[PDB]
Amino acid sequence: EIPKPVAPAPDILRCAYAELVVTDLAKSRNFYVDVLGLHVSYEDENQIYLRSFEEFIHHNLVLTKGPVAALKAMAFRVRTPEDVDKAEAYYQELGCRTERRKDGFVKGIGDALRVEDPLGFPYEFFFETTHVERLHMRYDLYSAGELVRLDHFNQVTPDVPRGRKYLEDLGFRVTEDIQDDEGTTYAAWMHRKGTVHDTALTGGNGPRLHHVAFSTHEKHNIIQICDKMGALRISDRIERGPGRHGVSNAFYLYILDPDNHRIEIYTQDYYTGDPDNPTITWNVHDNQRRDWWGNPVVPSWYTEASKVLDLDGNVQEIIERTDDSELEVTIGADGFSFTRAGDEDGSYHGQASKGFKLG
Amino acid sequence: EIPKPVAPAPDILRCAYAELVVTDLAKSRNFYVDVLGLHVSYEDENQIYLRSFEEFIHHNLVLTKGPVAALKAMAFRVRTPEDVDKAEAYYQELGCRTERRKDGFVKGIGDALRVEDPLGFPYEFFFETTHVERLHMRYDLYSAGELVRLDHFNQVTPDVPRGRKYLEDLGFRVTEDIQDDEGTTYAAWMHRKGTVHDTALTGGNGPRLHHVAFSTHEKHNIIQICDKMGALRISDRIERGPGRHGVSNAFYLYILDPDNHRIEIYTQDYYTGDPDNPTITWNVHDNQRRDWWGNPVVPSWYTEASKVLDLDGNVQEIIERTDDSELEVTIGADGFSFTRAGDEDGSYHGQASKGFKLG
Amino acid sequence: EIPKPVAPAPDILRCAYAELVVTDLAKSRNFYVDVLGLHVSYEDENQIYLRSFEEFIHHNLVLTKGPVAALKAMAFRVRTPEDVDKAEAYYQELGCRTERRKDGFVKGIGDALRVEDPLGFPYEFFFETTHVERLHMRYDLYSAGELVRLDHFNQVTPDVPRGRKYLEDLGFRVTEDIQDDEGTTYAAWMHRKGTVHDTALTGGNGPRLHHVAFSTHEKHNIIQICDKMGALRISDRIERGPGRHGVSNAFYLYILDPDNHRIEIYTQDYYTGDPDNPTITWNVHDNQRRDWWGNPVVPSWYTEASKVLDLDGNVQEIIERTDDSELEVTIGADGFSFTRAGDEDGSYHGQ
Amino acid sequence: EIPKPVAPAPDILRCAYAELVVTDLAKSRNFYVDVLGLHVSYEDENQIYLRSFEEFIHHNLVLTKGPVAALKAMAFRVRTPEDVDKAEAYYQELGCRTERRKDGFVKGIGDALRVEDPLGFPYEFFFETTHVERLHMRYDLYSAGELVRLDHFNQVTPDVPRGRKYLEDLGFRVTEDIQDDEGTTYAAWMHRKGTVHDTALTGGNGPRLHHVAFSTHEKHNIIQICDKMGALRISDRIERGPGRHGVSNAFYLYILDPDNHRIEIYTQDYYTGDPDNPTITWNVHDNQRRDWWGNPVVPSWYTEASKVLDLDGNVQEIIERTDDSELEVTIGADGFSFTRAGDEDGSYHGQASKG
Ligand SMILES: O=[N+]([O-])c1ccc(O)c(O)c1
Ligand SMILES: O=[N+]([O-])c1ccc(O)c(O)c1
Ligand SMILES: O=[N+]([O-])c1ccc(O)c(O)c1
Ligand SMILES: [Ca+2]
Ligand SMILES: [Cl-]
Ligand SMILES: [Co+2]
Ligand SMILES: [Co+2]
Ligand SMILES: [Co+2]
Ligand SMILES: [Co+2]
Repeated sequence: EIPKPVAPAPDILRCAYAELVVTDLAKSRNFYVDVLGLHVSYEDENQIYLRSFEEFIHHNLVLTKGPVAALKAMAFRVRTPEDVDKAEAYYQELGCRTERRKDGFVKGIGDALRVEDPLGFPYEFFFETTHVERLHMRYDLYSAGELVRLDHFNQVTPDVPRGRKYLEDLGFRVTEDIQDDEGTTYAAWMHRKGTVHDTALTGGNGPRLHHVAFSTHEKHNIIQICDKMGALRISDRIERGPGRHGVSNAFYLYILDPDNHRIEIYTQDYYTGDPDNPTITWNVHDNQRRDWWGNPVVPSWYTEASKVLDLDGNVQEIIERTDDSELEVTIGADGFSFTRAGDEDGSYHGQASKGFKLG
Repeated sequence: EIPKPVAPAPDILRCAYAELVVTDLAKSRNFYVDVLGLHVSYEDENQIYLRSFEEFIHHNLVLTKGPVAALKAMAFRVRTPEDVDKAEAYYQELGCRTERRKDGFVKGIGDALRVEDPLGFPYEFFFETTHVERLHMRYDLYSAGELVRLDHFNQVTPDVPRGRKYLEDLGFRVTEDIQDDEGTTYAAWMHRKGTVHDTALTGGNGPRLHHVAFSTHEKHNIIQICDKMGALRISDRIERGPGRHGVSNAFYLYILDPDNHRIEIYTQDYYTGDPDNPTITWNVHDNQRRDWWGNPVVPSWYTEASKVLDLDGNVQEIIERTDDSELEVTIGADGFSFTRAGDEDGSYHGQASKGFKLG
Repeated sequence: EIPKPVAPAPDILRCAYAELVVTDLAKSRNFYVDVLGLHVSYEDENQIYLRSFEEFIHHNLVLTKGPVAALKAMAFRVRTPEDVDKAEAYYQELGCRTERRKDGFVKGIGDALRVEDPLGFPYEFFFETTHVERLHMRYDLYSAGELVRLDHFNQVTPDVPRGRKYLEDLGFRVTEDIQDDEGTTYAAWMHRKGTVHDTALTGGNGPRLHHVAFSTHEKHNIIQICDKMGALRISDRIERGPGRHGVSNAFYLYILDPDNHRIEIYTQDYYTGDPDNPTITWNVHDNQRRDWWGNPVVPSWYTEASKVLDLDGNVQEIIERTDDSELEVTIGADGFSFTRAGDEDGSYHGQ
Repeated sequence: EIPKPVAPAPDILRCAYAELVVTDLAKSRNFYVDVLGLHVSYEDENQIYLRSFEEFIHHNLVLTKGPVAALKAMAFRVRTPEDVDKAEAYYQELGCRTERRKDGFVKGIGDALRVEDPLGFPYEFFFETTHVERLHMRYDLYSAGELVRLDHFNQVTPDVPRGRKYLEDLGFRVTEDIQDDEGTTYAAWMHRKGTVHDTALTGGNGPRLHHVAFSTHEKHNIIQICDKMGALRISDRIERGPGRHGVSNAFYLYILDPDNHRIEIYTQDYYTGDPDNPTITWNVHDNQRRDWWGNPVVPSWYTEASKVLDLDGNVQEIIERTDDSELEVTIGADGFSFTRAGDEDGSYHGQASKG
């Protein structure tokens, strides 16, 4: 029911940056710069512009001081200047609100288009950006937990197939998904850049931003972030992990910033650039689908997510999911999951894996 | 309570091997050889003799077929032939039942003394052992999850201070422990070889064997064990982890063998060989003491452990712990844990960390 | 001076496989399967088809028994079936010899075009391929040295600018190169898939195949290959490395198969998918350009490379490079390199 | 030739610290703290006291400003205060010069004995030391190249068998050595703490200090040290490696400090604490003995080493080795090495491996 426009989709390269509204800029800076080691491209009393170790565009993360913590924009780089025009025509044909600024919404971005998309998310499309020193060989700066790239976003939306169809028309290709035997979709992952995803849809009340993910080189870099958070006595901000994902096969960690924005650290997924890249569908009851080692998924992972803003900076109203809840069908009192399909040994009924119930 | 003998203690080098009784030898072989990659020194219809990658003594693990799965012996190597005589005299003075076999209890061990120690555990002391090819540079054999050394044992016993004093008199030095502000010791770690430990006491009903631990070279090796267990669809046999320990600072994983004997994989603890090595005491309510990252300790970790045998091969009767339960005081109904001492934020009252409760 | 065809270029996805002729198939199998741990997709008495851990197409490497060890085909996957037609029209316009087999040249590949390209290299273009089990989560099979993807080829050719322009016309984008102040190009790296390269041109006598490269997940996997080669007492087959590259920033190792085909093991280069990806030019005298740690490049790495075959299976005649030699200008008797530009300390002259 | 004293040997725990005389304290600080990330226990205008990540004794390295760069002391910790007395009586009986100071020679060490040992090296034995914060869990400080422990020293000495017998009587156990088929010993490694070594003897003109070695947790930490040195454009201070050793099986790297004092970064050797630990002897012509991957050993690694000082602070005179030279027999003009014993293929005649 989101129609395919007659207008051609913009050619999207990759996820490029997020703008997050934060309430205390100094506390946020401590987290992203001092704890996580991201590199400052620009900062003032109002905003902090941050990039990963291997980035050459101006930034991967913009922290903007504001009254209500929320996602303000998730930005995708398009292939040419003309693709911004294509994005504008595309979303206008969808009847979405758009705003076009020839000199950008944030520093280091040129001609850019922001839109309130059909799922209620603030997307940005841009080509022009200020190139900065690519720090990829600055091993004099390299931290034991170095974040090397922006990898993806993850969005919470009530109707996954509706959103997926819309993203496929935009050019994103589905790589993996989670479904049940009676036709409910719980989550889908989709890419432009040849990794498992650039964005992903997680079934839930929405629009909300589930997380932004950065990559490391190696698994030990993710271990170090955990170790460093323990040393800083902020282990309570480690939400979930570390682990190996089923979907994507990446090694992962989820942590929470000072405003509870969720950040994933992620490494070593696989190549998806071929157009007949085999899709993988997982059963929602498979306890190795999210954590391959069977570790239980914390309920906050399923329930909590950041607000998103519309183009005036007001919070988007949330619409409730009516399809089945992943939490409820897997780890709730009526849930279940299995280690081996069909085997009662290693299956969990009315609780999570490993001997825990919901707190 | 356990008196210091007048007889000199044996000079103990290190933990050397454990003999575990298993119910199905083939299934147990599949676990230790095919899944974990231990190296077969000898086997027959009744026993499998296994060693780690860097070992030169005959074995680190003996699997013995029997009717009831149990620990049959935890074995420590002593410095000289004469230390076996010292051991016999020492335990005889302690009023303990002992058995001496000039040609060993298991193949590849010579003159050996087994004892029913004052905590009810079957200890063996030996010097003589058949040397085998040390595989430390056999990289043609090296597995992605290679177990390189035997590291320690961990024993469940109801009265930790009683056992701790006895082990200190035997020459083990306590490196770390867990206590509360009311005089209760929950656990202690003690060594001879200059690592955090060779054995350890965990407060609980006993005597029972909590685990046997093997080490890997690096953290990624432990990750690979998890990943392989996922691939073999036996993730339900991963009990707890992987993680970073608070006590010991080691990276760790706990898995369960076919008879539910617990095995820990462990790496990168610190040097303790100096006689005034600083002893570290953690508070039992510190939520970073067991898992540095704050991840909850599954209840089975506190409640489940292996039976131990007496010298006749009969199961030792279990004596109930009357001191406070670590489980109860941290994750139980009236339990409490903190992330930062004296901060309510990041504390847990009557449940586990990260959003979980006891199943 | 290779003219751009008016015919549209095929849309190339990536490097996909190489077909190497080997003289002793069993010896070759020992190296690629037992030492290196590649996964068998098919074998018989004449060929072995091998793939890396994360591959879903039929193979990344075909070993074919033949009388003379050589590269028989370096194969690139194209985006659609129609791109094979585009490739045929493109190379035909270039005046190249071509051969189309609607049922493929090797097993597991369908409609395929092979060509003797303008640099004398046997290129293949195909879309159709038999999908196989993607082993990316088969950690029960995973080796301590596991090879997880095919990453790139490297080609020895006498005139780098000439080849570079030809590959740019084909849609490859240069990511890094090596030049001097006099204006000589010694090497160039170029990509389609968004890594530092899918192929690369090394200045030298050619056409010859310098190496085929596979990636690992982590640096320790490369270390393990070395360690295993020591344990197998074949450390003499370790040619160069392990190291960190300057160009590409990748951790690397070069080893030699039983017919002296050079295999690179490679990991952790960077993303190049943006069309304005900044191009990095290194000076040929910078001693950190090839090995970032300043370790010397053994002369064999510059002088040795594999023969390539024409479409009849005969060895391609070789053309001598007339441009300056990177070996000669860096480690030859009149060569030099520096650690810090302009500093005699940490410089090497004739050495 | 060096007699075994009647007096009991001291019970030596491990190598504990080295005192290095350096010429420019600021440059040495930049290397050891800024490049390598060692932790400052104490510093003033004359000395920098440094320790590794997991250490609790006051320091593993003392950098002392002086006119001539050299080893001033290689220190071993002993098990009890009474073992310093035992050390003293032992070295007096050996006829060695000794000097004992109840309040130590450097800050952070108490009662200490220093000796000019029978091979001409300045050994210190102590028990008493000031405990400091053990940083083993301070992951807020942890560097990508973090040095976690002091592992060993390596000493250059002309007659290895002579030295080996002496260290053995002192309680060190030989774990590995290098010999040839003609009765010559080229190197030996020996331990107290249950690793491959606490010190080692390399055949060569001496006494000289070959290197001091620090451990990392993992192989990637050593790789990061190389990468950082490249980024700082000081790759010319990487001498050798990184590699896998044959002897010891450890992953390694050799780098040079501003006074050319050689530092090794080392990780993942094996447990040697059993008294019948099997000794491993390598042939000197085995090209996998030093670098398991057969990478060539640069001649500077065999020829260059640091001066050592006597108890008065003067440089020890160097005695020339007359036994065969490892450099000459493996990579010199008449040198030879093999990959596979008895196989001509993969052997090197009169030159180093790998072209
Ligand atoms: O398996 N899932 O839990 C996944 C897989 C990949 C992701 O990036 C993620 O956020 C969740
Ligand atoms: O730095 N060069 O020596 C390089 C860089 C990347 C490569 O894949 C290579 O084969 C050589
Ligand atoms: O094998 N050798 O070259 C070795 C082995 C261990 C060492 O610590 C060393 O400095 C050299
Ligand atoms: Ca209390
Ligand atoms: Cl624990
Ligand atoms: Co994600
Ligand atoms: Co343990
Ligand atoms: Co290459
Ligand atoms: Co050394």
